[PDB]
Amino acid sequence: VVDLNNELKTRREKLANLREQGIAFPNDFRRDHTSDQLHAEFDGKENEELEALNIEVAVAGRMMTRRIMGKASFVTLQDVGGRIQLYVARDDLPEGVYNEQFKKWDLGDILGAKGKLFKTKTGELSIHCTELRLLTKALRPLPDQEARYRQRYLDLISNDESRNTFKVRSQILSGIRQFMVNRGFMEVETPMMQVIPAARPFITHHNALDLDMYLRIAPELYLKRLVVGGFERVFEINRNFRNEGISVHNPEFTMMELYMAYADYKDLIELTESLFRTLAQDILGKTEVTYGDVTLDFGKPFEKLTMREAIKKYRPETDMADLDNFDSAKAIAESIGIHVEKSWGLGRIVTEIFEEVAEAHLIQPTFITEYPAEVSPLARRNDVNPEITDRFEFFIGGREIGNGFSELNDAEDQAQRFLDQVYDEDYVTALEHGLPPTAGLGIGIDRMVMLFTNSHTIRDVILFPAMRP
Amino acid sequence: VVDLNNELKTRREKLANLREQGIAFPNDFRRDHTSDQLHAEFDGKENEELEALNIEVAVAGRMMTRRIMGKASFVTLQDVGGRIQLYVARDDLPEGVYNEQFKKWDLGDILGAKGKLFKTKTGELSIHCTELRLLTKALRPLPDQEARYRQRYLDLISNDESRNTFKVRSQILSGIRQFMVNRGFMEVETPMMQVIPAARPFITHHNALDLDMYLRIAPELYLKRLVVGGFERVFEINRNFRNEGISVHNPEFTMMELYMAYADYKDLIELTESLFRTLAQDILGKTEVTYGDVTLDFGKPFEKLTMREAIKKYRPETDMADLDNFDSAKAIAESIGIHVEKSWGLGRIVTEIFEEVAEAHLIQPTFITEYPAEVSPLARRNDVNPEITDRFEFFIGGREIGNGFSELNDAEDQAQRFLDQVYDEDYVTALEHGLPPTAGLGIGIDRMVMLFTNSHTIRDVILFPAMRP
Repeated sequence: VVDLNNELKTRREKLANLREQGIAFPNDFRRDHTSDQLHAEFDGKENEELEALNIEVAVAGRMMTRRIMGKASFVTLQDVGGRIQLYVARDDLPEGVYNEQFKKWDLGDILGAKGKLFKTKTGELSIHCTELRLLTKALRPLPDQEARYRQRYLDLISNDESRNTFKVRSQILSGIRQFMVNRGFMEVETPMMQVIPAARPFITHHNALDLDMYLRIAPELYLKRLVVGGFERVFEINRNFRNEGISVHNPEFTMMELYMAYADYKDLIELTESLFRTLAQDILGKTEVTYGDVTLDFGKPFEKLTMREAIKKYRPETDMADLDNFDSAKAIAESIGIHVEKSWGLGRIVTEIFEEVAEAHLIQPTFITEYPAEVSPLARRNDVNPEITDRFEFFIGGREIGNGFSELNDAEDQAQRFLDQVYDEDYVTALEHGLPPTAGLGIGIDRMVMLFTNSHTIRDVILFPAMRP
Repeated sequence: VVDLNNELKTRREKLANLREQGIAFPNDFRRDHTSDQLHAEFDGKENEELEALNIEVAVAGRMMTRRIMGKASFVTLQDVGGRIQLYVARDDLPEGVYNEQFKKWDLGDILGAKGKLFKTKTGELSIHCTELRLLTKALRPLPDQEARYRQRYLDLISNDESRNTFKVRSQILSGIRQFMVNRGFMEVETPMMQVIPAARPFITHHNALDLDMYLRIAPELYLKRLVVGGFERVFEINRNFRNEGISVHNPEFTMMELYMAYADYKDLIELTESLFRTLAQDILGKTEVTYGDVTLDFGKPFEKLTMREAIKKYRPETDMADLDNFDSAKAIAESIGIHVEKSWGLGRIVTEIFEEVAEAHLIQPTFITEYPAEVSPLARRNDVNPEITDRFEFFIGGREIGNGFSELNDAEDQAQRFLDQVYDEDYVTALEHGLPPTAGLGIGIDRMVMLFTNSHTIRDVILFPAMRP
């Protein structure tokens, strides 16, 4: 509506005026109370004690609602911790400000107010203002559902949903850090640019060294070098980059890899559990957490299932014996509607079948273990049965939330596998110097946040998701 | 020496053997004590109580020193928390392991040992081993001063200096986080890739959006959008990228920008103080900290000086009146050996003079304030005297450690300045929606770490500095 176009005319003019009058953008006002502080400490006292205590306060915020009742007014201010009602009254206020100023201010303006606190007829706490003034002139007025992403600030002003999501995103991160730190872990910062990296790479170039670098897709190898070097309990929460498309998938998401010496994946499985269950318990309180059509329960121990067990559980009609023989597995793959490429060996047919049949039903928090060697990266072969490897994938809401291994510290085998998929020479060399047996944890922070704040898209948890120009 | 080349022959063979015998890389051994734990809880008990308490322990680590006294041996193991002595004795140990195994292991091998703890003749705590075994075979032997950077793991194994530096680097970071969090701050994660950025840019390309992105040199603008949006106290400790050369200057260093609404640079100056003084106090204990030829004192309040004051203090012969007039300042610049380029106006000549004359002598922790408008970025002009701006630079050891402003929240002025140095349209738009008066803090984490661990080069504080290929 062209309504807003006049708003730009008026407000822009009002400011050219403020420049004539004084400092247009004063930075000298200092508050001392935020809505929530006031609420949590005064919300339960009737007028009486307020009248006695005579507690005067100072607040600052943005002007959301203004009800001009002639010579008295009710304005509601919004700061970082919520909303507080202000009683603006011409005679209690300095002379000439209520009419020649307050009334010429707009909604959206950043104001400061000092006065005695009380409560009105309808029951809301308010501040009888003996002082009130404009701090910043809002040149523009207050605010598909993608604009909510293009100008997150506008979003954070409007939606309490978002401001709560993000406020909690932080609460979670610092939560993870301290939980790990309690268990003798040390966070570390490794390179973001490597010279050697299954995903696409953000390739860049260094000027003063004419050498093409890569944005990390994971800090796995650098972290293990630290274990070799002796830091036996380290982790790193930070950005990883995957050069693909933005699936409302984000080009740069936050991951947490952590490593622990003298332990195996099972020990991480148990750590992962206690992590999710302590964060939900301290940050959200309820052990069951509503998430869309479903309710997630971190109260009861997570489900533990091998990939073999999973397939049988969700495709009950599978005569398992068929999976132990290539041809019967090929036919079990096809009859479920699976395009069996020529290269695929028993291990991939089966894992693929798991993906089709049971991955999506893993709604409750669940660990799937024993993945075939084939479909495995630098996966540590199981001693008793080398057909499978010592790794687990963590699942919540049908999504991959976690990862975990018993790290392959067998240099010669590692090396063979690098050449296998074609190679960090220095890594192998590091292994050759000796990496203690170690377990590695992998966690997608973003998805964990979604499953804790109820968000149902990654964009709802990244303050500035990449937008298509 | 070709000595090491045989080591590769022997050790590599020994392993081909271990494969014949069993699991070459067992991941089933579990310890339960680390050197330091043992030390800090047993270092002060004479043999007697050990003999009574009969405390049995389990440790794992790397084999540093082995003294083979025929049928008894003294091995010193190195884990994450230090060194513990082990008493390996053939008869107390299982049959056939002391001779057919222990003696065939090399230094550098990762071992596990279980036994009762005691103390020897020379006074060191030790573990009489009833169990001992090889966990990982060190295929390669134990370790200019740049190799210390090329294979940091080797470095961390050898130098206790480094292992202490880094252990503390962490201690500092988490220290900063909690200090800020105590003062109602919320950490946040903003983009690493922007479409628009005085330094050189790491330019990359996105595939699925044929648009060239830039690695951030600072998250300033994204952080302020959050203040506009209402997060009035936020900060972000993370990587920034400057595409220049690696001056033993690192292509990717860690920075901390934080913003606080309803406050000015002076409030940050005081925050910066309490930050450095509380971290040094809790993390290092001593309020004075030795650093090279000099002793840094965080005990006595930092020095506060304007750029004007600084110049007079270190170039006492400057008749200040000369700086208030271009020509006398041009001549004062030249006679100090300064190449006055044709574009330079009074403001830059002077600031430049400060750089030459007094920056390097700022050894004790010092704040320099009131920088000319000219040499200033999007700097908020001072109301009383607009010739200067409301910003400060923090200095320690002659280095720029900090930064601080009273943020320019004047959209029209901001915009003028973007076009001035040529421009984020959306930023200005954000400002137009209203940014409360706010103060911004800038800190180079790496340098702060150097000045806390005694390190004298950035490479000494970055686990994997960029190396020239």
